[PDB]
This record gives sequence, C-alpha cells and structure tokens, in this order.
Amino acid sequence: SDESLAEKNKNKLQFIEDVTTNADDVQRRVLEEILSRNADVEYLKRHGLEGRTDRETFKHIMPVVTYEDIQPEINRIANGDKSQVLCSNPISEFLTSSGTSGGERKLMPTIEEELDRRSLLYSLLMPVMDQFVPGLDKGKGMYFLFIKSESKTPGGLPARPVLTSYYKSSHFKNRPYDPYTNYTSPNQTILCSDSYQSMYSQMLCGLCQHKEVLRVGAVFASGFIRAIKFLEKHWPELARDIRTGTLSSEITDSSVREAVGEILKPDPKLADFVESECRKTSWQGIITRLWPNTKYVDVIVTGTMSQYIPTLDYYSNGLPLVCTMYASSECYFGVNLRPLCKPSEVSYTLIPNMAYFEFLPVHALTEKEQQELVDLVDVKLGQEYELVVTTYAGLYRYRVGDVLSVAGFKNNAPQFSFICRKNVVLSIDSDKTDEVELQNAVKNAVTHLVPFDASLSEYTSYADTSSIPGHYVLFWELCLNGNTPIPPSVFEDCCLTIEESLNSVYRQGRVSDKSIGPLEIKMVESGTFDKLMDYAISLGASINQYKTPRCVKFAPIIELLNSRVVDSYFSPKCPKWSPGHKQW
Ligand SMILES: Nc1ncnc2c1ncn2[C@@H]1O[C@H](COP(=O)(O)O)[C@@H](O)[C@H]1O
Ligand SMILES: N[C@@H](CC(=O)O)C(=O)O
Repeated sequence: SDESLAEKNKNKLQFIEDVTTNADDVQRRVLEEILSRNADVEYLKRHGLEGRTDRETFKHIMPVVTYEDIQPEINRIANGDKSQVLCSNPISEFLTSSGTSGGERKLMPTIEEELDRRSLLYSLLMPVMDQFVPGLDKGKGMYFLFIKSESKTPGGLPARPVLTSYYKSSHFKNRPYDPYTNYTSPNQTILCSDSYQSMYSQMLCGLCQHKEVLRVGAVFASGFIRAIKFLEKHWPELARDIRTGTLSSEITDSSVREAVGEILKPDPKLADFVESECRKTSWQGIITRLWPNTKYVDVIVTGTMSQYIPTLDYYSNGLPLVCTMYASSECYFGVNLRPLCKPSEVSYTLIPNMAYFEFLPVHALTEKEQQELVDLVDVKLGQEYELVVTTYAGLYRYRVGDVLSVAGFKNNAPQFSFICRKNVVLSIDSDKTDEVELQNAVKNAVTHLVPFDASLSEYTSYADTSSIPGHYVLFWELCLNGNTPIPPSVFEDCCLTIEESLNSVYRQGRVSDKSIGPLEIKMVESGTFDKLMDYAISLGASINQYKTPRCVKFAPIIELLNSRVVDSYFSPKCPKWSPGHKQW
C-alpha cells in the first residue's frame, strides 16, 4: 500500500532522528549488551573484566588490538574450538575481509544475529533516498550483484565474503516483496557461482526490462564499470537472444535458464534498439540511452574507488553518483544522509546501534592512549581518527585500519569523510595491496635480474584504470652492469613473480572474477627517478632524506613517469590462487 509504504519510510527516518539524538546512550546500551552477554567468554575473563559492563572499566582494562593480536583465538575457532572463546553465541561463519594478514584474507567472526543488524542498516537507505528522489517504488533498480568463491575452515565453519553470506541468507534470497528492493536481476542470476553466466544473465535481464530502470549500479564503481565493458564485448549476442527470445547455449546453469526464461521474450524491436545504441562509436551517455529513466548511478566512489568517477561520468553523461553506505566484514558502520551530495563531499553517519565505536586521534599505543580513546559523540570537527570497534561477534576494541575525518554532526552523531584504509597503496577492485606486500613482491622479482648482473635502482607504482579491467603498473629504472642483454621473457617472469607474491584477494581478482588485469612493468629511461627527486628538491625536500615513494596517485607525476617509458612488459599468465587460507 502507498500509505503503508509512506508510514514505513517515516518510521525509518524517525528511527534515524532518535538514535542520532540519543547516540551516546545507544552506544552505552550496545556496549552493556555486548559485555553482559559475553561476560563469561575466555577473552574477557582472562583480561579480568569479571562481568563488568561499564564503559569506564572497559576502556581502562581491555587492550586496543590489531588482527594479529587476536589471531590465536580466531585460528582456534577456525580449527574447531566451539567453546566461548570470543563470543557466548556460536560463531556461525567467518566473513573473509578484503583486508589481509600474512597475505591472506582476515577471518572476521560473525554470529547469526548480525544479519539482523546488516538488514537494519540496509533498511535505512531507501527511506533516506526517497526524501530526495521520489517515486523509486514505481520501477526497478538495475544492480549487478555478485557472489564470490567460498571455502570451509579446518573445523568445518564456512569462510566467505560478507556479501556472499548476505545474498545467500534468507534475509536476501527469501526477502519479502518490497517495491524499493525490486531489481532487474533475479536472485538465481546473483547466486550463480559462474561469474561469466552471472554477468551475462544479469546484463540480459537488465536490457529486457530497460524502460522500468530508475537507478543503476553495483556495490563498487569497479563492478559497474566491469558490467559496461561486458556489454561492450557481448552486445551482439545479447541482442540476438532478445530478438529470438532464446538464451545463449553458453548459459548452462539450469537455475539461471529458468529465471531468465520468466523475463526473456522475442522482441526484435528492442534488439534493433540495443544494436543501434551499442553500434555507435562513442559510448558517452550509453547508460541514459539504453536505460532512459535512470535517475542516478549508485556505486561506492569514496576511498580508492574515486579513481573511477571520470569513467562513470563518461558512460552516464554526468548523472548523479550516489555513495549510500560505509560497511565492512567485521561491522556495518553507517549511511550517507546526503545521497545527492558531490562525491568529494560524502560523509557517513555511523549508526550507534551497530557496535560500540571508539576513535584513536591521528596526527604501538601507550596505556594512556588506549584508555583515552574518544567516544563517538566526543569526536571533534575537522579532526582525523582511526576507527576502533567492539562488536556483538567477539571483537573487543579492534582497530579497523580506517582513517576518518569529522565533517559534521547529525544531532549528536558524527558524520565522517572517509580518508583511507591505512597502508593501502594499490587497489583496482576489492584488492587492497599494502606497501609491505608490494615491497616484498618487488624484492622477490628482482632476484631474476641478479644472473644478468643487473639491479633495480629505483621504482614506484600506480593503479591504471585506463583499461577495463584495471591493472597495477610498476615503473622500474634498471642499473645494468653486465654484458648479456636481458630478454623480454625475464621481465615477463618478473611481472609474474610480483603477482605470485601479492595477496590472495589480488590473485583471486586475476584468476576467479577477472576483476584485475595482468600486472605491467614499465621500464623508464636512466635519470627518471633523479628527475622526480629534482621536483621534490625544488619543493623543499633534502637530498639526505628524500625517498622515491612506493606508489603514486597524483596524475601529473604519473604522466611524467609515463612520458619517460622505454618499454613495457606484462605478466604472461595468471598467478596461482585457490579458495581459503593456504594453511588449510
Ligand atoms: N563507502 C565506502 N567508502 C570507502 N571505502 C569503503 C566504503 N565501504 C567500505 N570501504 C572500505 O572497505 C573496507 C571493508 O572491506 P571488507 O571487509 O572487504 O568489506 C572498509 O573498512 C573501508 O576501508
Ligand atoms: N567485502 C566484499 C569484497 C570482498 O570481500 O572481496 C564482498 O563481500 O564481496
């Protein structure tokens, strides 16, 4: 009912007013519920909390921790320990973060109840959007949503990404009819494990229902960009399927054929229209030509995903880019209460019911620093902080690694601009390669130069999004001391050795999802890195302190390096990758 839908949106917005006005009390309540329910868990008992639930004692007694500090407990649960180690409720599965430890996905513990809080945060998005963009219940959203590979821990618990867990749960698969969660993609196309068949069937269904589409997107800008490239490579086949009403024989999955069969019908006029738009040389504005009622593009373009804004604006002819929420494997965090703001102005209001949030000011932690972490309501405007979380699933004062800046307040709840996940230097899609992983990968690769009496004088890197999929680029300046020229096969083996030493999310991107392309090494002229040092010296840097940065994001410096390239080489094949931790 239209009236019941209006009342539901009003009650969700009233909830936002209530919890942002009473933010500190909700924060205190959440911590009290976590600490009383888990009072008898081994982790709290061994730290001497003795069933105490007050914030003051919690901050004084409990250490602020990294993943590595609690990895013994996590691995014990992963290996079959069913006792109350971190949580009183049984750990239902591990949500495998894109963030890594030892080059492997971090295993974030979860409990079945956490799905309720993920659904609560999702339930706030459309009531917020509907204030600014009315009438979205009268059509469909064309979202490209994907499941990823799954594995089992040695103790039998599933280990899978948070979104794969969510789409496979009854909270999504058997969700009730909501005209605001009415998507062009049937559940069976999303839950298809074959990524090619999932993408093809979702793109075909999106085209079949094109006039009903009022918004388009994916969780990541990179994912949506990949869907547009898929249409670029497969539109003649997709239009043929529309014209004939027969689904491509390459879609062998029976659940996908059945779901597509309910949408796909012979439509030569639509096939003519799809072909006429896709055949055009320029794909500028192709989203608004095929999906003409699209109001906005809904994709995360904050953080590293901001690198995709020009590509998205090109395909959409400048439609609004909407960043709706901020979340992780360990905890769903907040919502953008200004979804029509510019990408550079996005701030996320953390919802105080999700977890107990603390903030480390940023300008090994001392006892004073740990005890004096700033509470959610006490953060200061314009100041930067590291996010620290205490969840219902066994994380106590866990450092997420995200650096946030206070942009403003919604009643007493702060609104944060996302700055960065600490130490991440390269990212194309969900891959988050840090400086240590890259350095060690380059160090493994340069061993191939040693038999040629050659060495790597200097290097840097950048995330190249000029191709789809995007790829990592390393700039190398070589020092040759021998008489045997280095052949291209050796540089190609350097490319592959780098890839083999990068983390499992990067290798998964190459092997499983095809979300990252082959890594490239670009050899630069001699004196190129000394020319970069001359820029730094002109801007105040000393010769005795300057270090060539491991990574560069600033376009004019990438252009400078790109102008000095002598030759380039690519990894000739994918690196190795298999689901789960190698240890298992
Ligand atoms: N809206 C967002 N904007 C920027 N970065 C985000 C956003 N949502 C998630 N992330 C990043 O992704 C991390 C979670 O990755 P994962 O655990 O793989 O879901 C967060 O801690 C952030 O570093
Ligand atoms: N967290 C995201 C990305 C990833 O883990 O690779 C997902 O659940 O799909």
